[PDB]
Amino acid sequence: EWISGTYRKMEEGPLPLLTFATAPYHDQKPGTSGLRKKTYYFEEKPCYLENFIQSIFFSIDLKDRQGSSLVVGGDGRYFNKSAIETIVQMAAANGIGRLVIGQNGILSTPAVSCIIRKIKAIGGIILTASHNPGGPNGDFGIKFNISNGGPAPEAITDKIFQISKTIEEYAVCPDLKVDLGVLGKQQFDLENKFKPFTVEIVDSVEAYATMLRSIFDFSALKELLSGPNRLKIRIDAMHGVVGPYVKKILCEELGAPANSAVNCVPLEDFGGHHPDPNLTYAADLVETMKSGEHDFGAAFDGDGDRNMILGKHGFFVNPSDSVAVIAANIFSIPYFQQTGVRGFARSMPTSGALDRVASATKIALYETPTGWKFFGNLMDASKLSLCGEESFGTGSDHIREKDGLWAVLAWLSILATRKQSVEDILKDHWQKYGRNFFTRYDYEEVEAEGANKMMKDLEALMFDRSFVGKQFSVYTVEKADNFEYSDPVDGSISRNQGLRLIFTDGSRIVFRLSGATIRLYIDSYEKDVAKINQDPQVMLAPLISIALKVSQLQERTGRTAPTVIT
Ligand SMILES: O=P(O)(O)OC[C@H]1O[C@H](O)[C@H](O)[C@@H](O)[C@@H]1O
Ligand SMILES: [Zn+2]
Repeated sequence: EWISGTYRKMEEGPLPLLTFATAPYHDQKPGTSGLRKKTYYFEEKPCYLENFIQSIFFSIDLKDRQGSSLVVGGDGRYFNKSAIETIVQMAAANGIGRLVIGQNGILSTPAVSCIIRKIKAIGGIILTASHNPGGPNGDFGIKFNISNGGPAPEAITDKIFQISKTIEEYAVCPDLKVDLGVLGKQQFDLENKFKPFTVEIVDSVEAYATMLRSIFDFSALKELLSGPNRLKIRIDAMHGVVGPYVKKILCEELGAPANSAVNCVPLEDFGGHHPDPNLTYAADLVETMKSGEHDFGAAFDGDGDRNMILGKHGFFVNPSDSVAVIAANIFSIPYFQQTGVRGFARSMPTSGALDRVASATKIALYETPTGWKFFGNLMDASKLSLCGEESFGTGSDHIREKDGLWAVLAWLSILATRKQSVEDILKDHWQKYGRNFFTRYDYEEVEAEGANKMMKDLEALMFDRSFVGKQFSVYTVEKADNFEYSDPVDGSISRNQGLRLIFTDGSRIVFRLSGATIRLYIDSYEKDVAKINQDPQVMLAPLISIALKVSQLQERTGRTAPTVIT
């Protein structure tokens, strides 16, 4: 009862804010996707969570921290609610004015970016480990986003690591109890303070759904998905965070039947499976697609910034192609009608399918390294409209994070506009722009020094001029290098971003490391319409054999088959 909680709050009196001593850890360096460790790091190690959170607060200036608003939310994995409560008490003791938290701690990463930008927050804390499994024996992470809605840049994370390495005390309001399940405002009387502390529990879906309603034509979506002659879709949230979004948006508001969603209840362990959308970890989805009923399938990851796009009977549209089709039919979306195409971008290991659409029009295309920093740098400079990564990433400049459900609704808008099947659209695209046959082999969790030695010896073997011009079977080595990127907005230089083997026919073999994990990307272009409709595994097989033979991956890793194939 709300009245009982109010009376309790009144009788307890003001809540003291207290300083507690702590000892610093040494591995709290937040990388590209924040700080991710095993769950027991945050659940069992003393003050680990408090140390990192307090470091995040200290990385914010005091004038930026006093009275400001901070968004807090996560993907609903195990231990998220407890950590969120700790964040609420610490934030109460650290001068934060207001915390906007999604109901029950549920808030997808794109929803966090959107809310941050909407309410003019100083930033947000996202409790997610992305596609990594959850549970007491799973993983756990913390991302910090700044006032532009995007991930904190390297300077902020550097300050967080440096602060966390020497921190000796933190502040907390240990008697603050907050109910995450009831929407509305909860205020707390703080001791020795005159303003109360505010916690606003908002609907996890409302603001994000309003944003998408502004992005797309929900009338066309409604006519496409809700009719008796509806387009049969099957959306697999993988027990992740997009489930509630899938129902409130696709099912309720747009009229798709409730049978269209599956694995759409957020589970604290993601139902035992890895919340990673690909052909391996989402095999159940692709095998129900193999049956016959549905024309469109899609899968999401843990925090909702990734998507897998499937056609009828299991037809697979690889992400490198997905972003290119979206770019080729980009004006089927009202948002880009209002916006215009400011630029295209893709990560280097992503196939050059988008490049063909960029060159067909006259739109600048930026080949960035793996990561968000470069995409956000281009977006803030009004030079990037649509971007995509082979790691099942697709997004626009509407927010400062990638967005899986947004990409799905974009594919539904393109299907509604073109009135064709997914496979037919992909075939027409291949016949218009040529096909970029693409594959990626994931060799997960190998011995570290063996992989590093493979990359060093392979690198030295590549840099020799005895390598350039050698004919492999037939292909001819044109260039081999270690990818370097010069950022066109802040002059930053990123080196060692992937070993590249570019051939004279435009094909590429790329090696990268994510410990550790070996990632092998193969991209070969075909312009003849007679050859663009063959099994890519069969078309790329010579280049795969060249990659394994030149790298000697088997003889140094002992692996005879990749863990995942894309
Ligand atoms: O291959 P990795 O180093 O593990 O990075 C793979 C992916 O990690 C994150 O999800 C980033 O948001 C992506 O930009 C990146 O493609
Ligand atoms: Zn993710």
